[PDB]
Amino acid sequence: GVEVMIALDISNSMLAQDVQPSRLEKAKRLISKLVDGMENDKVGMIVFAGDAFTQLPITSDYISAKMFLESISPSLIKQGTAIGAAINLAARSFTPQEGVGRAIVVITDGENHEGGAVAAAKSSSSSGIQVNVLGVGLPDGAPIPIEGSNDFRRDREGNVIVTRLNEAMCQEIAKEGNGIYIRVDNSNSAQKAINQEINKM
Ligand SMILES: [Ca+2]
Repeated sequence: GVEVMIALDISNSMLAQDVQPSRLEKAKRLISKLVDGMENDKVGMIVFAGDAFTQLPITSDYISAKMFLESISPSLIKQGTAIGAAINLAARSFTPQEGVGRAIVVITDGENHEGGAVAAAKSSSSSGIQVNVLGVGLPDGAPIPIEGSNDFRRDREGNVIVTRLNEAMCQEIAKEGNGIYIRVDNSNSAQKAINQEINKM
């Protein structure tokens, strides 16, 4: 068995709907598939935007993990995007259990704002903790819809924000984390590939 810490981006850009039904909802279904495909592993979950928090400590209760997905609330996280902080928190969140594989799975559009994500991945992998990245979204660009509104999120100048999958950043994080990068399209297929990479730990 391997210990797997999910780090899920719940920042505002994840509400973009360039992938159906949104980046966040696609990510939630991927996590659900991922845990339903576990047998011997343990799983935990961190959510992050401007800061990172552990919702679910590492556990054998896969079903509990699925339940946390239903209550995810981007309305209730500091705003922003802090992948490095999430990796750092994840790296310190595994059990001391002797000789067990440890893997971090970051799920994000990679629109990182802060620096240090690559350095965090390097630190993690140096210590033996693999960092994988599942990129959700498209590189083209989509706006961010506001629930109960016909409008989209705007910047300080009043223009519509366009958010894009930052593939280069996600790929570099996975590389330095000794892990894999997958651009998520078929969530069931992405799930198999990540389980396949994890099952070498
Ligand atoms: Ca973001």
